[PDB]
Amino acid sequence: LTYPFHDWSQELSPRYAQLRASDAPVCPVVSEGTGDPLWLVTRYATAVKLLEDSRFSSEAAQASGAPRQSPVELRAPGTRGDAIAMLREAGLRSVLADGLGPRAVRRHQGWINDLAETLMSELASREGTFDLAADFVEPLSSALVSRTLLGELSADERDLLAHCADTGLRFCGVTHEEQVHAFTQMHEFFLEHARRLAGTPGEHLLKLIAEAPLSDEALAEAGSLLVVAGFPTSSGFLCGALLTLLRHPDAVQELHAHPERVPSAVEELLRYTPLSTGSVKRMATEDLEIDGVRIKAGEVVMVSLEAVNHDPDAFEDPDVFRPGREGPMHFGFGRGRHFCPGNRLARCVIEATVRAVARRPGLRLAVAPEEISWHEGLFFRRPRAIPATW
Ligand code: HEM
Ligand SMILES: O=C1N[C@@H](Cc2c[nH]c3ccc(F)cc23)C(=O)N2CCC[C@@H]12
Ligand SMILES: O=C1N[C@@H](Cc2c[nH]c3ccc(F)cc23)C(=O)N2CCC[C@@H]12
Ligand SMILES: [Ca+2]
Repeated sequence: LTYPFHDWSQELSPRYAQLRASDAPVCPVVSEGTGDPLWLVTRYATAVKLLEDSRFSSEAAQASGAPRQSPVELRAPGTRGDAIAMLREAGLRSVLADGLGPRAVRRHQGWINDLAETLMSELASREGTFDLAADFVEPLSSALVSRTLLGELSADERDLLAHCADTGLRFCGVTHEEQVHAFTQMHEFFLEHARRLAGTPGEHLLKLIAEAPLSDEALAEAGSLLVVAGFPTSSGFLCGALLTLLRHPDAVQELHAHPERVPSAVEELLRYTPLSTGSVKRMATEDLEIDGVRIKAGEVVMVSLEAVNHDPDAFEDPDVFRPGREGPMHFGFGRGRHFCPGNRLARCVIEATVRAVARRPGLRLAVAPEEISWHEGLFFRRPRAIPATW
């Protein structure tokens, strides 16, 4: 069985449920991209055990030379590629909390909600249809990255970074050397500009890092991290969440009537809406055992968050979008020590988007869901456009 399963749209591959129901708690696959053997976990209970055992190491699975699911290493050649580790290493946990935590949300939620309303209001004033991907998600996610993470970017700089992320974070669709060069271009951009970006107005995280008590190569790796972790993820997820909402007008109607139910809908979108077409992954740093299956030192085990989020043993009717369902914690931000530190800002922008939609009932797709076209091969699913109208 080769990996990934080429399920580039919101329709999850049937392989995930087939492995979930199989008689083994971990299943062998082979990387289509490298030929590397890998282990794959699809059950919630097993995923909790793996992701909360620190002897399964994320950094070891990211290291140059690890068995891997990507066709190329996710780093500019000659660089370390372990930015968030390096930053927590140098003693910046405090600064990451300031730039990503509840205080950052308090600083930014005002303009984020103003911008979501402004973008939706301009679309509502247009005669004709519009594109929720290009006209709502792209400006909102670009503003999030610029104001809270990198600093003010020109349009051309934003486009270059967006292109680098779409070219480098891929299972297929580009040559290996094009994929590698995307990381080289991004790194060389931040070698030239990361310090410049820190010296602009704002409280964006890259400034906070650059002002804390770092070499240009380290600051450049911080910039590349914020692009790959913050830009295609937020844009892919907001696009997918809008598709989910547009396909559930009864749910939107309930949020319109009961705005206090929006936070529950945000959490259910994170469970229900698929994002990555690959898996979180960890290297066994010694011989380990998971639900009876031996994992030798150096072997890499992946967890599909999509598969876990749709596990019927965890969630009753897992394929139903049900805000306010009462089951366990979703896996949309992961689990354990590597739980997405962007979760506060992500939840902020997701909530701003849900509220903007819930205030304007009647918003609908201008084509059929099957006429939606998907970028093929991205790590993080994204439709090419979302034609919509009132
Ligand atoms: C402001 C935007 C975001 C920022 C700055 C951000 C930042 C990060 C960083 C730095 C990590 C690495 C943590 C580590 O390896 O210890 C991470 C992990 C993660 N992020 Fe985000 N993120 C953002 C948005 C998102 C979104 C929108 C999603 C999902 C919808 C998401 C899902 C995840 C997941 C699942 C992980 C865990 C990966 C793993 O366990 O290996 N992130 N994020
Ligand atoms: O910091 C990291 N953590 C893990 C998981 C992760 C978080 N965000 C991501 C965005 C793209 C991607 F391919 C992987 C990740 C990982 O694999 N990393 C390589 C690139 C960023 C790095
Ligand atoms: O496809 C991928 N997924 C991440 C882990 C992950 C799963 N779901 C996510 C949602 C958001 C995010 F930022 C990261 C992930 C990861 O390690 N990769 C290495 C190569 C493919 C990439
Ligand atoms: Ca190796």
